[PDB]
Amino acid sequence: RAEVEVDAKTGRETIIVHEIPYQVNKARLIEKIAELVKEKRVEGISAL
DNA sequence: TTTTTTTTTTTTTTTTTTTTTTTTTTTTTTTTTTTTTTTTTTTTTTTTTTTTTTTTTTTTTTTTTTTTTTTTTTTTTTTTTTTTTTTTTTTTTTTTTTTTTTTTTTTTTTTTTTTTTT
Repeated sequence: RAEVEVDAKTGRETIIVHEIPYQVNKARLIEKIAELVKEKRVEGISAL
């Protein structure tokens, strides 16, 4: 369960993951996202 | 009772190999330096009515040099073949899940002994 929050003051967008699937480790999920960002397999991510 | 044959581990130290300490080259990483975006206000630029004298298009006619034109022979175009690259099925390998089998390490505290350095 995630939403693309859109700022009102500026046009920048931030994705917020409210919930996570079952039997998924959050630390490994964040590490995998960081690995994809470093390898440029997923584009558009600014921060994490 | 004396004397004779044979067997191996040691005096071994040297040759071969292995193990363990080393430091050149392409791939990371922190720094400074240059591209981007948002506000203030500011003289400055720029949008929109009115008048005006202008200078280019439309009555009409003229020609000549680009539009007609036909035809020879080139030469770009197309065909077949083969190589190089791109891209996707296929396979392999690895990781995570939850109950099982196995293990392995770092320090305090005192007192006494080995074990090196001066």
